[PDB]
Amino acid sequence: EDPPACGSIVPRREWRALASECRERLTRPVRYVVVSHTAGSHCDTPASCAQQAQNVQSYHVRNLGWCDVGYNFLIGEDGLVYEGRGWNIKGAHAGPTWNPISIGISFMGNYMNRVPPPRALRAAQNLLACGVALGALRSNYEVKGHRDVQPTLSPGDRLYEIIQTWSHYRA
Amino acid sequence: EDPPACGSIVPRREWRALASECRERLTRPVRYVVVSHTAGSHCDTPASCAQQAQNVQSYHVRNLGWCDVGYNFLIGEDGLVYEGRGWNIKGAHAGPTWNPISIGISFMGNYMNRVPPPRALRAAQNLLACGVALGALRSNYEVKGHRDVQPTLSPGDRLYEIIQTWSHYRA
Repeated sequence: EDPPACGSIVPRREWRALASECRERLTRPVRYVVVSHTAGSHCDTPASCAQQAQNVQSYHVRNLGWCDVGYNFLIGEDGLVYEGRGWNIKGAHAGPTWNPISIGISFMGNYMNRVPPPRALRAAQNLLACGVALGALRSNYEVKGHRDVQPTLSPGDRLYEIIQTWSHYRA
Repeated sequence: EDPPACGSIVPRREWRALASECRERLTRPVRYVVVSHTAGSHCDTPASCAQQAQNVQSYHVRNLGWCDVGYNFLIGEDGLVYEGRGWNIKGAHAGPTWNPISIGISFMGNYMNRVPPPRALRAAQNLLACGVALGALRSNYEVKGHRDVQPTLSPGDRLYEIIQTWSHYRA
């Protein structure tokens, strides 16, 4: 209802989220940031992307039995960031090694043969700064591709080549 | 050499902006911020908003013969900031008293009957703290309504009513 934080981040409630049940929390400041893709439906507007946020959560919650959507945060091709578990709650995105020691951000869509727009890329890099600001992220935080931590195609071939160029990226 | 940026803003190049002919600079840091509306057509998509910025810039340049779009920054219902004159360049939005000592933020639309969606309000508010971060605005900056410093409905009653509630607003 009332958000005055960085990253013009769409709040759980603005995208009609179901409430988290998650309790495990991250020991801050976190060092690792894991970039993924939903491998789900792409969305270019905030109407579409809020619905799409709902869809990802619903599947993780109703279907996979999870306490909440698995991603710390979700990025839409509308250029907005979507709050999931947020800065404090341990995510479920990178398996047991990398879930507790990292934050996971997920681009909404499959980027194997697509590239995401600059706005979405910005929204992401902005998100990371905002996290270091709030001391959620270590100043010298490191960025990993989902596929650098787990055997997956996530975050997609095209998106993966983008993030290799980032100053904070480590393979 | 200066370290990394703040905020997420749709650059001029990206919303297909004509080049600026403006040379007059503002004196950093800037004490004031004036909030207007376009009293124009609104847009809830990155795609339609990028067009509306064009249309506003266009009218300002082509019909009014201004050096650029008047406002330093524009806000889309899409939840994105759209770059105008930016931080360092005096603008054309609040007349000669106010134009030399203020940043002018317009919301793309007409907020007389409609309200702006929270993603808009979030963007604007975040932008302002970026200004502070960067040292473009003063830490003790001050937000003003357009109607507060000229005889205008702008930024519109609904929006006016809202911006009054902000922490930095001084009638």
